[PDB]
Amino acid sequence: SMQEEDTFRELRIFLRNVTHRLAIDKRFRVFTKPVDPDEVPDYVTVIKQPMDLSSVISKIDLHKYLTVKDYLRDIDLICSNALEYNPDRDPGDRLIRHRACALRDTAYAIIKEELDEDFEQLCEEIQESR
Ligand SMILES: C[C@@H](CNC(=O)c1ccc2c(c1)NC(=O)CCS2)N1CCOCC1
Ligand SMILES: C[C@@H](CNC(=O)c1ccc2c(c1)NC(=O)CCS2)N1CCOCC1
Repeated sequence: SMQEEDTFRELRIFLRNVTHRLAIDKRFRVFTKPVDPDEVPDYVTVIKQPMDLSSVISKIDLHKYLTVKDYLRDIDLICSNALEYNPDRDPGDRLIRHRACALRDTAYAIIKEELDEDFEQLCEEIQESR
């Protein structure tokens, strides 16, 4: 319905705003764009589903997220990709893992404080009805 489309539009506005705040945080610069295969040629064979904050914006605009739960699956994917690709004790790996966990924790904290739980419940019930 039209009222439901208004709900999903508000969801998209909210998600663009959260995503922008993550993307401008200097800690998360490494997550802002797709990984370049020239810099790390082994990435596409290890990481089966690359994800990054620019791709998240593209998916918002393609209406791929109908709930914040589905949005957070892609944030979690950015983080789990980083943990999987950087598992070693080396400081370069440990820095990226720390940033990845900070990205996840920051996204979840913004949503816990700013997402109304009845709004999310409404999105989930619309999604379930289709
Ligand atoms: C400028 C682009 C492209 N850079 C890379 O994809 C990249 C991936 C892994 C490493 C490095 C660069 N750096 C190294 O020193 C080699 C070992 S780790 N970035 C992509 C992610 O977000 C935006 C910026
Ligand atoms: C080895 C680098 C630290 N690592 C990165 O800068 C980096 C950049 C982009 C990505 C990644 C790492 N890897 C990921 O998995 C996230 C998505 S791409 N150092 C930087 C300072 O000087 C020395 C070397």
